[PDB]
Amino acid sequence: CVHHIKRRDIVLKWELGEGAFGKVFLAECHNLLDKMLVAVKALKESARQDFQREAELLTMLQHQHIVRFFGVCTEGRPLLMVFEYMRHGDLNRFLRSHGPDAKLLAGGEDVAPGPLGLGQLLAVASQVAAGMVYLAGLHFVHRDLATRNCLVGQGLVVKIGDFGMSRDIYSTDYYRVRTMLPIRWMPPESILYRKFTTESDVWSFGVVLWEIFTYGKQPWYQLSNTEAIDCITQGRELERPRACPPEVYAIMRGCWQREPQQRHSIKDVHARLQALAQAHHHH
Ligand SMILES: O=C(O)c1cc2c(-c3cccc4ccccc34)nccc2n1Cc1noc(-c2ccccc2)n1
Ligand SMILES: [Cl-]
Repeated sequence: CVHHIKRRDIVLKWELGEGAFGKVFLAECHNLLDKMLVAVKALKESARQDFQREAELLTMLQHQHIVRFFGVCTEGRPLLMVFEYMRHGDLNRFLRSHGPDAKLLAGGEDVAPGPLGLGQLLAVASQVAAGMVYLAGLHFVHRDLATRNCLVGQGLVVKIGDFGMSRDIYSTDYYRVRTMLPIRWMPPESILYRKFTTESDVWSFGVVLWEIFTYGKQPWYQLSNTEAIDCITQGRELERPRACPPEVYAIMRGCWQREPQQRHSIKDVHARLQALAQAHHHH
């Protein structure tokens, strides 16, 4: 069911990054019905089994807020996976680039440098929630939802992926125990017993909300991985960000209920973020 692309149509431009399993390139692609920019993942490695499984999954996950997969290229080696190109890169760097120090960090020609406002922060939040509502419905558990696993494209379009580049670029966001876990986004049951569910993803979503309203700060930045593990298991909650309205904090607190069945459903979270976004559109 996977779509196939001819290797002659893929025109490599430059390596964007390197994951453990592959290399990512910025490329030019002809006929995706004509010089369209794409993100091509080239497989390093048996693994031909994993490549097929992933390609079939990516072929099935099609949504407005899920990074677009356009197909594979089995004609030769390396094996290629073609995805849409999102100009603004990962959402953590984007938030960091459009925060309190945006004027200092901006290039001469950059358009209206300055922090993103409430409406924008809410527009990003609502779109991430929408992509998570889709996954929940398909009984799909992300496991690594964080701003680094989100992409931004022109016109503040925000989409969810799961990147191997994110594990490299943001290696500090993972803890070894070899399985690298994103402990700072995980609820206690996941840290304690590796219990990943839609309810652990809604917890991660609350942590993602905190990242949006702190403009990219690391959850528990003041703490070491072991101090963060004990804070999370003890039941400590992330302090309200200064840029965070109280009602948005109530949403986070909904996502962080100690018991997984007590946590707010992603649909309710989405409906509320959309309601707030809608109430600030003209003001
Ligand atoms: O390292 C990778 O695996 C990778 C990087 C990609 C980028 C990227 C481009 C420019 C700058 C970046 C900086 C930070 C992170 C990402 C980028 N853009 C697109 C795809 C990218 N992939 C392949 C991929 N692996 O899983 C997915 C995927 C998609 C849809 C649903 C679920 C999962 N896509
Ligand atoms: Cl509050």
